[PDB]
Amino acid sequence: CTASIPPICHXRWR
Repeated sequence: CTASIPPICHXRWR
């Protein structure tokens, strides 16, 4: 997951 706003998660957990 990134620090995007809102945050994003393309895995567990990137």
